[PDB]
Parts: sequence; structure tokens; C-alpha cells
Amino acid sequence: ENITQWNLQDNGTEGIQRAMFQRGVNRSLHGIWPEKICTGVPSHLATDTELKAIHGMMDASEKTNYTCCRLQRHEWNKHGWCNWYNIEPWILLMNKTQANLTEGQPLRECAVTCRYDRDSDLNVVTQARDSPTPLTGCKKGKNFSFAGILVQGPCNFE
Ligand SMILES: *[C@@H]1O[C@H](CO)[C@@H](O[C@@H]2O[C@H](CO)[C@@H](O[C@@H]3O[C@H](CO[C@H]4O[C@H](CO)[C@@H](O[C@@H]5O[C@H](CO)[C@@H](O)[C@H](O)[C@@H]5O)[C@H](O)[C@@H]4O)[C@@H](O)[C@H](O[C@@H]4O[C@H](CO[C@H]5O[C@H](CO)[C@@H](O)[C@H](O)[C@@H]5O)[C@@H](O)[C@H](O)[C@@H]4O)[C@@H]3O)[C@H](O)[C@H]2NC(C)=O)[C@H](O)[C@H]1NC(C)=O
Ligand SMILES: *[C@@H]1O[C@H](CO)[C@@H](O[C@@H]2O[C@H](CO)[C@@H](O)[C@H](O)[C@H]2NC(C)=O)[C@H](O)[C@H]1NC(C)=O
Ligand SMILES: *[C@@H]1O[C@H](CO)[C@@H](O[C@@H]2O[C@H](CO)[C@@H](O)[C@H](O)[C@H]2NC(C)=O)[C@H](O)[C@H]1NC(C)=O
Ligand SMILES: *[C@@H]1O[C@H](CO)[C@@H](O)[C@H](O)[C@H]1NC(C)=O
Ligand SMILES: *[C@@H]1O[C@H](CO)[C@@H](O)[C@H](O)[C@H]1NC(C)=O
Ligand SMILES: [Zn+2]
Ligand SMILES: [Zn+2]
Repeated sequence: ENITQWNLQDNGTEGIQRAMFQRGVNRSLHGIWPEKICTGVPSHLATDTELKAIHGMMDASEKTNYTCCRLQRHEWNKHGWCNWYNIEPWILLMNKTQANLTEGQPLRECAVTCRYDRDSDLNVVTQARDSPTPLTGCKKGKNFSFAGILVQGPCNFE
């Protein structure tokens, strides 16, 4: 079982969260994490042409104006190659996961990190996953905002 984490838009968070806001993106895939973290030399070096096939995944780096392919390459190198063995299945899963994220809130969306906003008395979700996890930056007893969708608890089922 693989952790599936993604970023959520927020004008209040600098970096990708703000870029996503400006571009009308709500969810941008961060990664699919099996337990094993790749160490050592990748079996194949990912090209920009391969990495751009993950449509909708925005890079976390300003050095590419939040496009491709620093984050994508990093994901292949650190979590990809040693687990999927070939770039093809990995791009297919990554692309299809990002498609489901673009087509609204998934099956299980659980907050990972928040930015508590005093003006709206809300825990704005900056990163979510498909499994519950101890939170960070989330004020106790306050409601959650997953790219505008308001939820009672830390885990959103739509
Ligand atoms: C969660 O995360 C997991 C990773 O940690 C994901 O699992 C991986 O899934 C990918 C597919 O999405 C698998 O990738 C393929 O791997 C085979 C080789 O696998 C063989 O060896 C590994 C170990 O070395 C074993 O894998 C697993 O074993 C456990 C045992 O209990 C079981 O769970 C499964 O059996 C599982 O597979 C196992 O021994 C396995 O047999 C590659 O061959 C794949 O590449 C394909 O083959 C092409 C090369 O030649 C091919 O040419 C023709 C086409 O002309 C093909 O039809 C033939 O197959 C022929 O071989 C490639 O060029 C081409 O890209 C093609 O796709 C592919 O790399 C990977 O094994 C899984 N890894 C693990 C560790 O399980 C899991 O999907 C994730 N799940 C979710 C829900 O997110
Ligand atoms: C990646 O996912 C996209 C969807 O985000 C797939 O795009 C579809 O491609 C077919 C065939 O060209 C079109 O008929 C659909 O209209 C496309 N869908 C959308 C929503 O644009 C794409 O095929 C996927 N595969 C790869 C390898 O990138
Ligand atoms: C991002 O999420 C919002 C909802 O949180 C999407 O929809 C908004 O509301 C109506 C539908 O109820 C849409 O037609 C508007 O475009 C959205 N308005 C605002 C101000 O966000 C929105 O469409 C999603 N973005 C994408 C790319 O699908
Ligand atoms: C987005 O943030 C910038 C910088 O804090 C601010 O100037 C702008 O008014 C913000 N827009 C909204 C809609 O909050
Ligand atoms: C995408 O959505 C469908 C329907 O919710 C689901 O069955 C499928 O497993 C999802 N695909 C991925 C790659 O998460
Ligand atoms: Zn674990
Ligand atoms: Zn990583």
C-alpha cells in the first residue's frame, strides 16, 4: 500500500499553493509513495518528454514557473524506478491519478498540512492524502477547507 499525496490551492501559501490559485488549479499530484524509497542509480533517466505526459501535475519549483519537470523527475528518482521498474506503467498511474484529482475530490482526501486562516476561522488544506495522518499547522476544533470545499473533520469524502 502506496501513500498518494497532492497539493491543494491556497493564495495564502507561497510557492505552488499560490501558483495553483492564480491558475485555477485545485489539486496537483505530489507523489505515489510505496514504502521503499529508491536509493542509488536509477534504472532509466526520465526525460522531459516522458514527465510532461503526467498532464496536470504542476512542479513545486519556481525555477520552471510551476510547470515541469523538477518535482516529476524527483518523484521518479526517489519513489519511481525501484518500485515500478519501467517508466511506462509509472507515467500511466501518475497521469490517471492526476486525472482523477482534476475531476474533483477523490474517494479519500485526508488533510496532511494546513495553514490556519484567522479571517475565515478555517484550516486551509495545503496538502492532502488518501489515508489519515497526524496533522501539521491545523488548529484544533476548527473546520477544514479542501480547495474551497468545507469539511467538519480532517478527512473529506465530498
Ligand atoms: C503500489 O506500488 C507498487 C510499487 O511498489 C506498484 O507495483 C508495481 O506495479 C508495476 C505496474 O504498475 C509493476 O511493473 C511491471 O513489472 C514487471 C516485472 O515485475 C516482475 O518482477 C517484480 C519484482 O522484480 C515482481 O512484482 C510484484 O511481485 C509481487 C509478488 O507477490 C506481486 O504483487 C506481483 O506479481 C508484482 O508484479 C514480480 O515478480 C513481477 O513478475 C515488468 O515486466 C513490467 O514491464 C512491462 O514489460 C515490458 C518489458 O517486456 C515486455 O514486453 C511486452 C510488451 O511488448 C510485455 O507485455 C511483457 O510483459 C514483456 O515483459 C516493459 O518495457 C513495459 O513497460 C511493460 O509494462 C512493469 O515494469 C511492478 O512490478 C510492481 N512492483 C511491485 C514491487 O509490486 C503497484 O502497482 C502500486 N499499486 C497501487 C494500487 O498504486
Ligand atoms: C493521460 O491522461 C489524459 C487525461 O487527463 C488522457 O487524455 C485523453 O486522451 C484521449 C485520447 O487522446 C482523448 O480522447 C481524451 O479526450 C483525453 N482526455 C482528457 C481529459 O484530456 C491521456 O490519454 C492519458 N495518457 C497518457 C499516456 O498521458
Ligand atoms: C476548482 O474548484 C472549484 C470548486 O471548489 C470549481 O468550481 C467553482 O464553482 C463553479 C461550480 O460550482 C465553477 O463553475 C467555477 O469555475 C468555480 N468557481 C470558483 C470561484 O472557483 C472549479 O471549477 C475547479 N477548477 C477546475 C479547474 O475544475
Ligand atoms: C493573494 O495574496 C496577495 C499577497 O498576500 C494579495 O495581495 C492578494 O490580495 C491576495 N488575493 C486574494 C484574493 O486573497
Ligand atoms: C480513478 O477513479 C476511478 C473511479 O473513482 C477509480 O476506480 C480508479 O481506481 C481511479 N484511478 C486511479 C489511478 O486512481
Ligand atoms: Zn507504511
Ligand atoms: Zn520524496
